[PDB]
Amino acid sequence: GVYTFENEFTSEIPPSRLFKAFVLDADNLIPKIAPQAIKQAEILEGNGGPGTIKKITFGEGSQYGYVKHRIDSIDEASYSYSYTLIEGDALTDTIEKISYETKLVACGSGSTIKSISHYHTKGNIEIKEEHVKVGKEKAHGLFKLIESYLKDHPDAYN
Repeated sequence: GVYTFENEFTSEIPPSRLFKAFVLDADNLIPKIAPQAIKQAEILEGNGGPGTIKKITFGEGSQYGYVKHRIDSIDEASYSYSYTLIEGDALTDTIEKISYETKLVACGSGSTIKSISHYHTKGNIEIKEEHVKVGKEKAHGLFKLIESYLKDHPDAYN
């Protein structure tokens, strides 16, 4: 009952930088470089692995106030990250849940990151493109900030 789409992007940054930069410090990396994209975010429980719950806070005087992001599992061995949006303007009012999984792999130019998008709709309801486009475009925008950061600051969490 979900639309899964596989996407990927190449980078000149080893999988090890992006890796720590998108799961360990991402919540210290995203706001640093991406003040325009995301306002801020901090973990409530865990460090960014399975059993971890993340809470993101958007602009005060904005449409979005608060949202709960739940993490599913990280395999540092593979540098994989899977999480799921439980509630918030993330699921509007007609959505059940939205899951996103991304794995970083080293490529001949650096590392090609594969980002999976899954929009789990309910009943006959359906997730629009413009909906996942704005949410994903932002999410991608953050990884965009961080990407630049490691190539300029690969010293993250190391």
